[PDB]
Amino acid sequence: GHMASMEMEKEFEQIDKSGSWAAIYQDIRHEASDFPCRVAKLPKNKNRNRYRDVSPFDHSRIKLHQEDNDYINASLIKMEEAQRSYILTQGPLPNTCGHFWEMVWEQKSRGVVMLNRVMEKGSLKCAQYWPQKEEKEMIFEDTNLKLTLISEDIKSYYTVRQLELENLTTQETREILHFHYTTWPDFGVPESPASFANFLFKVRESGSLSPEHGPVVVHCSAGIGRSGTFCLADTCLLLMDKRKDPSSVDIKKVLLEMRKFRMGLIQTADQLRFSYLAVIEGAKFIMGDSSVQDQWKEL
Ligand SMILES: O=C(O)C(=O)Nc1sc2c(c1C(=O)O)CCNC2
Ligand SMILES: [Cl-]
Ligand SMILES: [Cl-]
Ligand SMILES: [Cl-]
Ligand SMILES: [Cl-]
Repeated sequence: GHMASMEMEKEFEQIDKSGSWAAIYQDIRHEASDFPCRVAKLPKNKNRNRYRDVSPFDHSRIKLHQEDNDYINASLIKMEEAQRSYILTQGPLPNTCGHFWEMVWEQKSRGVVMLNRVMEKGSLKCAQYWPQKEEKEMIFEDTNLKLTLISEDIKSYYTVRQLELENLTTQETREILHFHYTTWPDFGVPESPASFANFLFKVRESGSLSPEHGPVVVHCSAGIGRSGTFCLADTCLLLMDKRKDPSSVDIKKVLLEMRKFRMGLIQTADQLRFSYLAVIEGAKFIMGDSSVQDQWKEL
C-alpha cells in the first residue's frame, strides 16, 4: 500500500545517494545464518552438487521420496508472515534431471521458475532438462517420468511453456508451467526492473505461487543469486500489502530471514539494489499508478 511504498522509496534513496549498497550487502553476509549441510557433503552426494560452495542446510533441504538416496540440492524457503513457500534449487545436472522432476512431482509443484540460460559466458550453467520440441519428448528412466512440451509463448523478456509431466508408474499426468526469464544479462542486473516485476506477476497470475499447489520451484545456476532475487521481491511485495501501520518492509530483515533457509541468497550488492527497484516498480503497478502505465504497455 501507499505507506509501505513511501517508506521503501525513501529507504532506497537514502542508501543510493550515500552509496551504501556494498556495506549493507557485506553486513548481510556477515550476519547471515550458518547451519550444517552434512547430508549435502557426504561423499556419495558429490556428483549431485553443481558447486562445492553451494549446499542446502540439513534442516530445510528437500528430500526425494527415495529409499536409496533422498538427496537433491534444493531447499524449502518457508515465509511464515508472508504465507509463501518456495523451493530453491541449483540448475539440474546431466545426472540429476530425473531427480529434479521427481521433486516437482512429489512436492506437487505447479510452476518452475528459471532465471538463467542453459549456456552463459561460454559455459554450461544448467542441463537442458525440458524438451525444446513438441515431437521430441523426454523420458527420465531412473525416476519413471515422461515430460512433453505442449506449447510455449515467447515474449521479449521471458518465455512461458506449458509442459505435461506424466508419472509412468501410475499414468497420472500434470500440467507444469515453465516460467523462463531469458534476458538476464551475462554481467550485472537487468536494465528493466519493470520487466522482472512483470515476469513475477505472470508467475503469480498462473496460480503457481498459491497455497492450493505445492511450492513453486525456482532456480538459476546455483539457486541462490538470481533465485534469491526472485523470491525476495515476491515476499517483500506481499508484506507491503498486509501490514498495518507501521506498514514498512525491511528488505534486509526479509533477506536475512530467507537466508535461514538457504545460504548465499542474493550474490551481489547490485542484485540487492535491483531487488529494491523491482519491488518499488511492482508496487507502483499494483497500486494503479499512472506514471508506470506507459513503459509497462510495451511489456
Ligand atoms: O545463477 C546465479 O544467479 C547464481 O547464484 N550463480 C552462482 S552462485 C555461485 C556460483 C554461481 C555460478 O553460476 O557459477 C559459483 C561458485 N560460487 C557460488
Ligand atoms: Cl557417503
Ligand atoms: Cl536457455
Ligand atoms: Cl520487515
Ligand atoms: Cl553470500
